[PDB]
Formats: sequence, C-alpha cells, structure tokens
Amino acid sequence: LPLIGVTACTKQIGLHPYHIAGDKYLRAVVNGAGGLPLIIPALGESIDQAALLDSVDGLLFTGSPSNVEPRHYSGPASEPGTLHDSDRDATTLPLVRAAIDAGIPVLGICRGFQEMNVAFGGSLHQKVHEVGTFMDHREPADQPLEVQYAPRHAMHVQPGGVLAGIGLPSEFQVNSIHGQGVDRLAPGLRVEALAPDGLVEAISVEGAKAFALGVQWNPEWQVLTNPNYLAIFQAFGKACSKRAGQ
Amino acid sequence: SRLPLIGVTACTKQIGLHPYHIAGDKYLRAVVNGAGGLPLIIPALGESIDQAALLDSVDGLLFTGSPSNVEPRHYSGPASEPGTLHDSDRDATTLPLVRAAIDAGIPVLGICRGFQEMNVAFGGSLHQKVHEVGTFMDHREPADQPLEVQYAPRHAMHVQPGGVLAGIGLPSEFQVNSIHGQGVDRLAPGLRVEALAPDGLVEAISVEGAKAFALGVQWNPEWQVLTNPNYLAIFQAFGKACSKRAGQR
Ligand SMILES: N[C@@H](CCC(=O)O)C(=O)O
Ligand SMILES: N[C@@H](CCC(=O)O)C(=O)O
Ligand SMILES: [Mg+2]
Ligand SMILES: [Mg+2]
Repeated sequence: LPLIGVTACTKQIGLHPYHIAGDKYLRAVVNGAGGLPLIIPALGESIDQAALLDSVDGLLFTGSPSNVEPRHYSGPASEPGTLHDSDRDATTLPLVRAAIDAGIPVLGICRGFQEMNVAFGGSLHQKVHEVGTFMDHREPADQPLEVQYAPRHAMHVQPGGVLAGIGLPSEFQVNSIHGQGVDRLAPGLRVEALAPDGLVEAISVEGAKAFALGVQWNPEWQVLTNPNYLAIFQAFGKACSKRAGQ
Repeated sequence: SRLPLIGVTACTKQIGLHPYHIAGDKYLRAVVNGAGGLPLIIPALGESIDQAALLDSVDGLLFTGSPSNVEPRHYSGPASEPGTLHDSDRDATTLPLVRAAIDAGIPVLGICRGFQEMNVAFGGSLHQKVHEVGTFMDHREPADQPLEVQYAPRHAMHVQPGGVLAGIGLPSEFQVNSIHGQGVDRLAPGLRVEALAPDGLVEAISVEGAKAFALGVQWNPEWQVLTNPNYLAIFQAFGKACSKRAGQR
C-alpha cells in the first residue's frame, strides 16, 4: 500500500492543543485510493519538510472549515469572525510547492484546492456568494451531512487535461460546500473544470512530473457511491502506487 | 542519515457533525525534539487498515496518553462506572497493533494510556481507580491547577535493576509526573517490571525477549521533554531504536 499523507488542521480541545483530520478523508484514501492514510501534523517549519516528502508516496490536502489567511495572496483583511488556521497555512503552502517540484502526487480538496491556487501565486474570493453573478456555493444550513454533501451543481470538464484523461464525462454533478473560491488563477495552472457560473473548480499543475490535481468540490464524500469521485481517487491512488513502487 | 518515521496513535473525537482522528501536539513535538523523528499520526481505523502494511511503513510507534480508558472487557474486568470515558475505535486499533509491532521488531514506546494498552494487550489487567484500591497514593493530577502544575513531577520512581531503564543508565530513583486514575493490577505474562512508584504500583514495563525496543511508562515523559533529562533519555533511546530500523530500509 502507498503511504498517503493527509493534512491535519489544528484545534484546541479542552486543555490541550491537537492536530486533527476528518474520518471521511481517511476512509476515502482507504476505499478510493487504495492507500494507507497517515496524518501529517501542522508543525510548519518544525519538521524537516524534505524528509517528510521523502517518506510519503502522495499527499491529500483536505478540506476544512477554516480559510487561508488573505495575507498569503495580498488580499483584503478577512471579516471579523472568519475562521483561520495559521499553523495549517504554515505547513501546507510550502509543502504544496515542494511536493510538486519533487514529484510527489498531490490531490487537493476544497480548502486544499484553494491552497494549491494560493501557493502558486493566485488569489481567492473570500465570499463567492457576495461577488455577484456567481452562484451561492455554500452548503445548506441546518441539514444532515447527507444533504449538505449531496450533488448540487453541474461541473464542466475542460478537454485535454487530467480529468478528461481519466475519462470523466464532459458534464457531471458535484457537491458544493464552500464560501471561498478562485479569483486570480495562479500562473502555471491548467483549468480542469468550470462550474456553470464560470467559477474555476478544478486545476492541474502544468508540466508537473507527477499527478497534481485540485478540485473545489468534496469527492471524498461517500466516494464508493459516486463513479466520478471514485475515478478521481483511483487515479490519485495509481500515481501514489507508482511512487511507492519507486 | 534517514530521519525515522514514527507513527503516533490517534484518538477519535466527534466535533460537530463530523468524526475526526486527533493527536496531542505535545506528543508530536516530543517525537521531533526528543526522539529526532518525523511524526505521522495513525488513524484509529481498526481493521479497515492492513495492519501489516502499517507496520512496514513505520520505523517505530508511540502509543500516546489520552483521557479515555481501555474498555475493561479486554482484560475481563468489571464494567466501568457510569460516565467513564472510553474510545472503542482506538482500542480496536492499538491492542492488536501492540502485539503485532513487538512480534515484528518495530520499536514501541507507550505513554500513560499507551502503557496501560501494552499491559492489557499482553494479557494483564488494570485497576480502574488506583486511588480507591487502598494501598496506592492518588496518582491523578491535582484538580484546580494549571497544566504546568498538573504535569510537574509529583512522585518518585524506583528503577528495578537489570532491564531497559537501568541499561539506559537512569538513576535508581527519579521524580516523575502522574496524571492517571488507572494503573496496572496484574502484570501481563512476558513483561519485565522496569520501575515502581513508592507505593508499589508498576509504572514501567518492557517486553521480555522482544527483538526491538519495547517500553511502556505510566508517567508522561513528553511533557517539556527537552528540559527534563530523565524524560529525554527515554525518547533518545526510543529514537535510536527507530533509527536502527530506518537504517534497514
Ligand atoms: N473554508 C473554505 C474551505 C471549505 C472547505 O474546505 O470545506 C471555504 O469556505 O471555501
Ligand atoms: N485515562 C487513563 C490514561 C490517562 C492518560 O493517558 O492521561 C487513566 O486515567 O489512567
Ligand atoms: Mg461549488
Ligand atoms: Mg503515577
């Protein structure tokens, strides 16, 4: 089994600080990518990043309720109350760039897709639903997970990239659990898919030595019941297996 | 030299509507600072994982402390009192993993709950309330105190000669912190007592005949490990064992 590192978030739980990761991301690595998920703590520069990269066969940058701090893309200060995770930002943004340069497969989901865009020099809309023209991409409030993570808008694959290459249909439906989204696309990123309002919702890293894909939706959700989500996780898993085989 | 990849056991926690796997920052920083390793957190996924693949992927394992308690059915103990904190998903991960790791020669360090896991995994039992048995001190942390006091040294620890701790050179007595309501009752077969609290409670064990480093301690040596040499020595010994395994990669 390939060793797939999964990014942690930080959280104070009672008296103590913790590093946490969502069960559903870990189960998707097992059930969809065929990998062994181990959680990468959000320790930033305290860890030798190069040693961390040498030790994993791929990286999953997970979603999170928190938001990339806008200073990393020279954005406007966030509204009071906005959730941030500075320790995660300090870990993931340098890790993305280093992983892609070293040829470690990368899959970014939701916040992790936003991280990929910011890490390569792009910017975000902090409230897509207040921009105008764009849909409200947030999940419905006061609903169970099954409703929040159900398919809610279409997704239009752009030919000639990773998603077309794995054989996804030209249009398929995706879930949508995000209040932020891509504003300026980072240089060197290929657009892989667009929402029907034109929002960029998937990207790949041009010229990357290994699999390097980010998606704005949440394909870890019940991955075995969605052939499109599963196809993405299986392609990521194959790339990780390639690395593990060395 | 290859930094050893040290797996650190997670606990489960429901946060809102989502289940999470969690691990304490102070354990992870002790792996970096004290053992010289790269910590990755092992989810509490039980049988959903190929345990053999997990063992092949790590150079050592740290079984962490936790507020939760091993479920007493695993040592045929009486049902726990109402409200006792348990983590059945962690138990389903760690008890088989301990045995398999030591059988395969993967270095193991167990701290507090993780030391209790080691004793239970090999067939031993626990006292669910050490402070109520009658012959032990109260080994829990003091109630209305901040962490720096709760995790400070609070009782002595007496090394039993001839084992891992004496081999590390630790003194015959040293002070340790104490943040635990449970403790060893019956030692498991195949375990060597390494140290006793002054009341006689077994607070450290090693596995007889293990191919590789296999140590559990009931105190919490991750706490401020860098400035406590008696704690640091344990993490340094663990880290050296993990590095030996990494060198066979
Ligand atoms: N907080 C970010 C990421 C969401 C997520 O990963 O679920 C947003 O609202 O877009
Ligand atoms: N809950 C267990 C373990 C404590 C801990 O690991 O901190 C006890 O009270 O003994
Ligand atoms: Mg959307
Ligand atoms: Mg004690």
